[PDB]
Amino acid sequence: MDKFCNSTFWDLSLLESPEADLPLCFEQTVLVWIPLGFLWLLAPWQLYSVYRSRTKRSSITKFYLAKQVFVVFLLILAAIDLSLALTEDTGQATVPPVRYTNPILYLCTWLLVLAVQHSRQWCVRKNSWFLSLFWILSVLCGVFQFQTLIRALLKDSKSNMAYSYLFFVSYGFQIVLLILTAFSGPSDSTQTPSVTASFLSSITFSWYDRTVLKGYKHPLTLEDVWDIDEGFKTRSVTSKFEAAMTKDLQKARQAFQRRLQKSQRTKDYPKSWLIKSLFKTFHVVILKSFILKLIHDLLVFLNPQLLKLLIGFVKSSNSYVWFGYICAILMFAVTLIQSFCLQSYFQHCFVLGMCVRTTVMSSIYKKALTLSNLARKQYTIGETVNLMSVDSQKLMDATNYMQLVWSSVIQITLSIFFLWRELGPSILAGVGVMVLLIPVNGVLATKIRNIQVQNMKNKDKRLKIMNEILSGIKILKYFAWEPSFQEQVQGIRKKELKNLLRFGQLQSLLIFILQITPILVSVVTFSVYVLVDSANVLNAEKAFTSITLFNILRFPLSMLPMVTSSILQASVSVDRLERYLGGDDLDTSAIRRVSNFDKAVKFSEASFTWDPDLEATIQDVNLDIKPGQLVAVVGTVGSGKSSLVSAMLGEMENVHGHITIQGSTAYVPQQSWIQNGTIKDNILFGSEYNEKKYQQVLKACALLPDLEILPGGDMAEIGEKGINLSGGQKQRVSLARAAYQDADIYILDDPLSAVDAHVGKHIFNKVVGPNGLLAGKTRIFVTHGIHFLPQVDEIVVLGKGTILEKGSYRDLLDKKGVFARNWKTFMKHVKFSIYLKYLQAVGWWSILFIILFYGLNNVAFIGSNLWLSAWTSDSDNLNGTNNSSSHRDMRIGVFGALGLAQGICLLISTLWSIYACRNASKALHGQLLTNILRAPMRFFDTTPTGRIVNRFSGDISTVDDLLPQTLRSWMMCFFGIAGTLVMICMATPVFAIIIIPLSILYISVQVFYVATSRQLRRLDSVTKSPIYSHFSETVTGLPIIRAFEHQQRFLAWNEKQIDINQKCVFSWITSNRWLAIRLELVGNLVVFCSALLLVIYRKTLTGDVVGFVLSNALNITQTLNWLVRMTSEAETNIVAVERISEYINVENEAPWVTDKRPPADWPRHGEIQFNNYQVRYRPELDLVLKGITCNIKSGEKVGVVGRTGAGKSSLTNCLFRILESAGGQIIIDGIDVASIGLHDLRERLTIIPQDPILFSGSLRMNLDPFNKYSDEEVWRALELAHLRSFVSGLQLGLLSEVTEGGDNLSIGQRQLLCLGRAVLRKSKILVLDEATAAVDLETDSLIQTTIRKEFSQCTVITIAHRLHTIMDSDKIMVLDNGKIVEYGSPEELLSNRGSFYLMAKE
Ligand SMILES: CC(C)CCC[C@@H](C)[C@H]1CC[C@H]2[C@@H]3CC=C4C[C@@H](OC(=O)CCC(=O)O)CC[C@]4(C)[C@H]3CC[C@]12C
Ligand SMILES: CCCN(CCC)S(=O)(=O)c1ccc(C(=O)O)cc1
Ligand SMILES: CCCN(CCC)S(=O)(=O)c1ccc(C(=O)O)cc1
Repeated sequence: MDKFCNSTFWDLSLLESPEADLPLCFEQTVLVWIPLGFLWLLAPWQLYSVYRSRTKRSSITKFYLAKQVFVVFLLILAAIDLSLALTEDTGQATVPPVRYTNPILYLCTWLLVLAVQHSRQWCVRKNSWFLSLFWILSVLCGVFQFQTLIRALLKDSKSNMAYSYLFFVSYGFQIVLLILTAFSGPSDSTQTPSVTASFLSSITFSWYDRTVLKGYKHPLTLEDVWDIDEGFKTRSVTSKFEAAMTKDLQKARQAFQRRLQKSQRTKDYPKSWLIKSLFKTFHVVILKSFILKLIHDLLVFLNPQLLKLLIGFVKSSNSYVWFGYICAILMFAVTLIQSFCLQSYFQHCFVLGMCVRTTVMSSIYKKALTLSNLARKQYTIGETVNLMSVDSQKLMDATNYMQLVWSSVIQITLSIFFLWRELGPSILAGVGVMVLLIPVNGVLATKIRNIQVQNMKNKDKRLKIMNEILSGIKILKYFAWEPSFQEQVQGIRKKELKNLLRFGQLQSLLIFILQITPILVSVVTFSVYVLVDSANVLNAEKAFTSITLFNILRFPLSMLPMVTSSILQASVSVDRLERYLGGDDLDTSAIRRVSNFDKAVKFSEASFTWDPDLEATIQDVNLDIKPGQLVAVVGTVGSGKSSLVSAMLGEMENVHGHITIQGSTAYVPQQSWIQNGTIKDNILFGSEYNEKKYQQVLKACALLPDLEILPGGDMAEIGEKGINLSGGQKQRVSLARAAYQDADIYILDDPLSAVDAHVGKHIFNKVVGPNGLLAGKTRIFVTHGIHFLPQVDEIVVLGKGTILEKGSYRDLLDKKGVFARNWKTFMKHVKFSIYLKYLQAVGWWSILFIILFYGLNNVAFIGSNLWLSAWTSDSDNLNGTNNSSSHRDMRIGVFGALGLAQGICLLISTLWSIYACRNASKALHGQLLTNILRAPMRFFDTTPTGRIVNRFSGDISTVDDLLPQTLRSWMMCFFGIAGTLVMICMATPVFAIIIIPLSILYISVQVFYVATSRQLRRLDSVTKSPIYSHFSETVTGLPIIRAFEHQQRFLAWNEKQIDINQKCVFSWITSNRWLAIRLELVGNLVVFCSALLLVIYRKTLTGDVVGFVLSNALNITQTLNWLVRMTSEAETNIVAVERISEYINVENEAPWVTDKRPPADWPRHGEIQFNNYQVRYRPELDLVLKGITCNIKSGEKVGVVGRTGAGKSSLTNCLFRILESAGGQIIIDGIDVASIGLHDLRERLTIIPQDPILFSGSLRMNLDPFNKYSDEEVWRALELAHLRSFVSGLQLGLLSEVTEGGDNLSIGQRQLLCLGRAVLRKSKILVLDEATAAVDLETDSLIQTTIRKEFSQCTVITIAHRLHTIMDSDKIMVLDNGKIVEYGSPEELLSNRGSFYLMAKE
């Protein structure tokens, strides 16, 4: 052990000296076999694994050649070393055996290295963990020999120069080899760099650099985010989940069947298989993350020990200089290793969470396409979309939290043990305090969650009322109702503000508890430890290692209740998900899709039922249809024709009797379903584009005139936003899609509901007629009209869920029996300006005082640490300072006082912040709501309603929820950083200089991160939204998809969308880890520079200063990273204030009241005069009304029907001053609208909208929200509207609840209510507007009679497009191209040489 080197093996005497150097024998002994030992103990395994499983990949690039060249240079160097050693035999007496046995080992090990490097070419990771770790170990274990040789040669020791020079060259080449191994290999551009990067890069996430640079120069486009590897793509993980889930689902299903049969001898579903299956399918990543976290946790408790060693070294005045530096270097190395481990664990955990969300969403979709009818009925579209949107996120969060709920326990236990070893059994006081603080955290978390749910509900109701307000802003501005509809939502917002303030107070309390736990624990533990006994003393090692352990334990202590609460929530979410997935699949035994048969349709005594709990809807049926034969099944309402079609599709359950169907089928229902996108893609429906067939199906249907009518043309847009296509157009496009799909059989279910006579007849003749495009294709038609009955070739009559007889129209006219009576019954007819705006909303005094009080908190904290330093120092002297109860009591009291001052200052800061942010949100929403209203109608016409609704929902929610927390967190992080830096610089002022470059470095990283992160965030928001929406689109129209047999196409599309979102979210996760590695390196650099400065100045500052400098420099590693992430979040969610301020500054119309007031009756019950008028719908675009002048007398029923131009509809808009009059004005009995107010004039003028809309709520304020009319007057008003009967049958009174939809307040009721409102307005000027011919004639007759009998004395306008109801007008006005050429009564109009206008009487 010593004879083989001819030198001293171990000698601690050299170490125990100011200039210490390790013995050369041990140095060439152990520091040489350690890297070679690591290499030779694993090289066979790596070589075998690579050579056994390998492809034919092989290339020779610059890197492979360079690494091989340098390794053979190492080979040559070891060879010449051996040559020199053997030659020196005659130089000396007997060379030591080491001098000539090391070169042989180096030769063999470099041959092994050459083989390893060559073998790596087969694999895909060129520089894997083995080689990089070997190089790192070699460099680290050789730096000792390098320094020893250089130190020996330094002191003029001219001995064996050649060997030293050769070792220097070999070490330099090893350094360059490690440098090369760090670099990522050249890329094949067929895989994402995450899988082809070198081990050091994959550890340090430097392979992301390119993307970040790509984000800084130009905005990131969805094509610039690298794809994910095939491991995480939704198809692969979903297949793995299904494989590992089928067995568990079968076991749970059999157990559920056994339980049900035992109970019987709906709330029970096969459960407790989702968690088992997910764990079984992800156990590998679960284990990798668990081991990585365990290593990091065992590695996080080395920093306090190193700090204790450093304090002990500085305290001793005879300590060796060569120490201390070793402690600082070790602290840097441990922090680096721990940061690498932690970030890799985070990447593993987050990617596992994202994969869990992917597999759950994809399994949801795959189940939605085969769910049985009953299970589909048990849910709803909104609820199921919410399930996929929310429960999957809950499961992802639970996955992220499960790997941490155990690491927190390990960290707490180890930290408790180490605190015990430091401070004796007196840490139980700290244990008690910080355990009593845990149920408080749990309770606060639960209360916060409940208040958040209540806030969500209130925000939903506010969104609903806001959307209703914005949809019908037209009539709202017409009737001058803005103050009332503003006050209602103002009250709702006040209630939401109260709830939000409560939530903010609870969050502030929770964060105050988290921030004050370490201070309270420190005070209590130190006080109890000193007071419990006089023997034990508090020195700088115990106190500051204990503070470091308290800081280590603060987070996992406060992250237990949150994780627990989230786990108990995900429990219910998992139960819901596995209740959905466990529902049985739909049955296909009855409906057999036989490949080849006769007539393609056979009803083998089928008996289908909507619900087994009820009587069979249809039973004992028998019908066969020849191929190519049109069948028009008809019957009474509710007979079961729609039920018959559903049974044909197989969307219903049956008791007995199978149905045999052959060939492909197409189907169109009465309720047409339209996907999001283009009309073209709707028509193709995933089939190949064919211009000929496309043109044919446009010609066959009525779509070309509609397409030319459409604004966007063939592409245009439809769905979601769309253009609000009419029902007839939807039916037409669905019929066209069915025709294009060219199936063998067609199932038409009332596709001509909102279709006129001639157009529907043409469509039938050209599509489903004898000469239609589907002559060779059989069709089963459901119809209600009689025009198409003569064209049927096989008509079946359906009654009470049972067919009666078959036949054709010839049978109809021949039998004169059942068919005759049936037919007879049938036809009977950013920049700082935005931050300034938000802060000004907050209030400058409030932010000034918040900043001042947080600064006072940090000053108190620095004072507390200085006092602890002095308290620990007083033990070293022991020259009368101690051994007195007064001194110890004063120390304890002042320490407690400083802790209390810090606590109350921080609490005052946070409470003031909460109140200021609440006030700011209130003011911002008030301003935005006030200014959106009273805005001119042009702004509403241009901007879509969805845009303003999103501005009121999402941006206001951001401003009220995520902006205060982000700004407070930024201030917290920044003042933590400033306190720590000004407390490190208080000991060694030289450190101030190192702030100059470090900050610059930090700044650089931040900039790059921001310039990418924003974009990634945006990309996520752009791609997450479609998935959910598509799910709705594929779950509302499930019968259509099942009929067309296009299931796999929809499944593939959903998988594609999931992958497109997955790549964005994965790139975001990696960007977070990239920034975290960089900034944890910056914080670690801060702690290492501080430790080096403390060691250098060890002869000036005592050990207590080292303790309180390092114990806080160790806490800065994460604060920098979180400061940058909070800066990025503040930049991301400040755009809400930007948009709100953009919408506040919108233009406003004429003011409410312009000083001058009208008399008691502004209309003066008299005439009106139109002077020279020059008015356009929007300014300087195109004048509409030009060169018109007229005078309408009192009580005149003046009607105007000009032409098809917009000039017909302009007058009303010009009568309420909605359109500003550029030329002339309007005189009404000497009263000019120009020189008078606006809202007062609109309030006392009436108008019937052409498209009236309803306001949600009651019926009293939907009629008169101002409540300025007595209930008797309102009742009389409905009495002339004869709506008294409807409300009397409904909830009696004026305050009956009303809502949208046809359930309540049907179209006739709506028209009656509008007429009543108009007649009770009681203004002498009446303006009408009619645009729809679908209104019932009785309603028109009654409103005309009541107008003529009540409003005859009042002037009326009657803007009516129809001609058959205007001859009764007293006067008729005609306006052409914006000009009037005639004036007089209808008799005078027809007196002009005979029908000179409105000639067309039909
Ligand atoms: C992305 C989601 C998970 C939001 C995460 C919130 C964190 C980014 C915020 C919330 C609480 C903040 C922490 C709360 C307390 C502090 C104490 C601070 O150290 C001190 O100030 C000493 C204690 C004292 O001053 O009394 C270091 C920053 C830190 C960890 C803050 C860093 C940023 C945190 C973790
Ligand atoms: C929602 C997860 C909660 N966590 C558990 C992770 C295993 S977490 O520890 O608090 C954390 C850490 C780091 C980041 C980040 O870098 O964005 C986010 C969250
Ligand atoms: C949400 C905050 C996340 N951080 C805490 C900052 C105070 S963190 O630095 O990223 C971190 C650190 C350590 C552990 C662990 O030990 O499990 C987890 C997360």
